[PDB]
Amino acid sequence: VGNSSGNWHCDSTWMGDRVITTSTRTWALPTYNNHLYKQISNSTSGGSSNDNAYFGYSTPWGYFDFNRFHCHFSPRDWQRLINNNWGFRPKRLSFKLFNIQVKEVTQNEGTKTIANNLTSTIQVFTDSEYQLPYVLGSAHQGCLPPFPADVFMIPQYGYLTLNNGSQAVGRSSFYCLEYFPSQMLRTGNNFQFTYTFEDVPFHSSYAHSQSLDRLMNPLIDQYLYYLSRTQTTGGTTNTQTLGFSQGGPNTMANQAKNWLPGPCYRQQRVSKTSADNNNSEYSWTGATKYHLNGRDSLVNPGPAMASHKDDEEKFFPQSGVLIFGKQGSEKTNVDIEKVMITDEEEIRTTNPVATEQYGSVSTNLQRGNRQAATADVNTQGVLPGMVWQDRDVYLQGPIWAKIPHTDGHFHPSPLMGGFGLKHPPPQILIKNTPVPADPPTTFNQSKLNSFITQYSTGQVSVEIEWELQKENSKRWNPEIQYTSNYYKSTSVDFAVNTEGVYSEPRPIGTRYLTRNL
Amino acid sequence: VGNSSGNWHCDSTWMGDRVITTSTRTWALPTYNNHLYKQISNSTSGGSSNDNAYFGYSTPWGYFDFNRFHCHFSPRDWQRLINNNWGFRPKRLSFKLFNIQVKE
Amino acid sequence: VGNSSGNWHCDSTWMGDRVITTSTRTWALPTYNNHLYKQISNSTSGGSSNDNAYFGYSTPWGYFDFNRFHCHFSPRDWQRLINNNWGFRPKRLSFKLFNIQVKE
Ligand SMILES: CO[C@H]1O[C@H](COS(=O)(=O)O)[C@@H](O[C@@H]2O[C@@H](C(=O)O)[C@@H](O[C@H]3O[C@H](COS(=O)(=O)O)[C@@H](O[C@@H]4O[C@H](C(=O)O)[C@@H](O[C@H]5O[C@H](COS(=O)(=O)O)[C@@H](O)[C@H](O)[C@H]5NS(=O)(=O)O)[C@H](O)[C@H]4O)[C@H](OS(=O)(=O)O)[C@H]3NS(=O)(=O)O)[C@H](O)[C@H]2OS(=O)(=O)O)[C@H](O)[C@H]1NS(=O)(=O)O
Repeated sequence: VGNSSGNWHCDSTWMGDRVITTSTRTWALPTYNNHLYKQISNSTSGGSSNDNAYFGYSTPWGYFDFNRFHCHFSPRDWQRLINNNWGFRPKRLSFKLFNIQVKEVTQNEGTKTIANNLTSTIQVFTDSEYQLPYVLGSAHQGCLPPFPADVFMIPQYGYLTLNNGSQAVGRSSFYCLEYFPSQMLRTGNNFQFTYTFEDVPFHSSYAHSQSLDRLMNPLIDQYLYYLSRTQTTGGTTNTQTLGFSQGGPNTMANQAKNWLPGPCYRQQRVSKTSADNNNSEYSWTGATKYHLNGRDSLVNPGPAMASHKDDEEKFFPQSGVLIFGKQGSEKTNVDIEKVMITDEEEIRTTNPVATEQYGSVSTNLQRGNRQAATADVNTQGVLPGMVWQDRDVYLQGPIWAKIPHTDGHFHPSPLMGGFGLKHPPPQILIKNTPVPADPPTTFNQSKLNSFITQYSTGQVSVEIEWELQKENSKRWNPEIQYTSNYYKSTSVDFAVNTEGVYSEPRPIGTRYLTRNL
Repeated sequence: VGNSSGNWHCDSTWMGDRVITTSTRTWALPTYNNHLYKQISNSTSGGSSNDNAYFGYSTPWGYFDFNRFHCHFSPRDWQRLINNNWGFRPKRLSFKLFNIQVKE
Repeated sequence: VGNSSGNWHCDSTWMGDRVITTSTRTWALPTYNNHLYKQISNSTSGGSSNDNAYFGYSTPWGYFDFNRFHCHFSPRDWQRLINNNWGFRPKRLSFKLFNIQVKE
């Protein structure tokens, strides 16, 4: 009661090959659903179409979500990681919950009184067996804020199950979170928890300096021929023939290659200048969307592909990018100066542009009378010989995602970026233990529905150790570093304004340093 | 005062030949009879026939009753016990009372 | 000649983490192709289209095929495996052939 449970550690430590980023924050937990598990469906949320239909449950539990890069790295630390390392991956995590206070608010006569209840507890358990629906990795809100000065409130845990419209099917499951071994904590008690990440590939935080279709020696020809000429060129009567040429420094497009660009699933190309777009509502009609059990879902951000070709910054794939929102930006139909559209153009070297055909394939058998026809390949699954890069990471974006427990998954790297994990950091769930108001003086079999209004607060630390892969570039000229532009501004970037509101002006990725292909 | 007395264990463990079902709950105890032992009879409850006649005492004490199968088994655990076993019987019990608060 | 070669084992054993399903059966083997290897083709089977065309050989040999789940599991054993386990895979196999009689 009169002794702190922990201290405030919120700094990074660089040990050459690794970096340990600690981050403490203050949280607040209200009582959700008034301590009840309520069944929710698309009909309770005000009904919807069949594509938006759902069936799940709300629970009285809140959960901690530190699955974003800005909860761990400061804008400076991120820049020191982005400009010097070629890859990075997390090694171990260490979550701690302390300095717990369970305040009891009693609203009597318009006058609000908040007093601490020293004997009240909170339950907090971590599902280490992944027996509960994993909700993190869906890019939801409620993360430790990016700025350490502010306090956040803990999001409410709710899960979904199978549905047939707004109804439940036979296999729909109901999970009671009270059926797990929680750990009651009064003020004075603390919660410590450690976790060590499985072996996941380093995140390639570099761009390639060579294009996958220009990996030859521009001074030498090949010893391999290709159909160069099919028709004797002129006379007056040019006829059918067969001429073969050797690929050379002038026919780089016709040369023979060993590899192919990564897979594709074509996207619609919209312009940031609305005057260049067709005047129709194609936000849903012209979108690329997978079909699953009769209902359509937006492929967004979809698999990994370049945003635009050379010199076309104005164009972005309709769904193929991560769009973050500037500070304070609303929720609905916000305009384009209220969001920050990421630019995945550094992978145009290996991955095909999201808004263009993958290739062209012959669709018939040319003959004396039939001539050579060809089609455009919009969707192209992997093939032996393909090579591609994964989506970037974004200091504001997600860190990991749980690889779904299926018996088949190809290249389980999350489409939103990050590290795909089969055993991701577990979900730390926490709620305020109910404290009933004065019960009747005569026995009533009915469950007590009157409770003492309370909420808890306290601090939370999260230490993560990251393994780095230092850059050993033997390049001669200088590289492209991330730098704060030297020009004078009204307010510093990644700093608080004159009202104390912290804001991240732009989305920072990792691909700055270059490397050969 | 500033330290919990116990934790929340409410799950079953299956060890092949036995199953241990734990179940934690939160209770509330009011003051009964205003701390008095009162003599009760069928006449105090508003009289009755001779078949419903009685004579007993009310006490200020409450009592814990976990004598029902649903206090221990969840509908799923009960189904896993009902579909696979031919018989079952209880072996040992372990009651615990903690995190006590006496509000005024 | 006057002594059996083996016994009839045809039951399953559940050891918690694994199940051993034994299954004995009686077979009969006739003489195929009259002891000859004959070349067969779609034309010998009465000709066909190009999609059904083939070329292979018939042999005088028979072969044992226990590649079906019902050769090992009984409808009850299969239900006891289907309702309680999340996955299963085979670990080892043990084939035995006995009590041979060559009737003429
Ligand atoms: C939409 O369908 C319609 O059009 C399509 C094509 O148009 S499209 O692509 O724009 O959609 C037609 O489909 C194409 O043509 C089909 C067809 O004509 O039947 C068919 O062609 C393939 O098979 C044909 C017959 O082959 S056979 O082995 O079954 O006989 C074939 O044409 C025949 O060529 C042979 C040949 O050149 O050998 C001819 O045989 C003659 O010569 C042989 C050898 O000559 S030699 O000198 O003696 O050595 C002799 O052995 C033979 O006795 C002799 N026959 S004889 O009767 O003239 O005496 C034969 O006569 C020809 O009919 C096609 O080859 S080709 O030579 O015509 O180029 C062959 N395809 S190919 O070789 O890859 O070109 C296919 O289904 C299809 O082929 S395609 O090239 O991909 O287009 C479709 O039939 C038509 N149907 S419709 O809409 O209902 O009218």
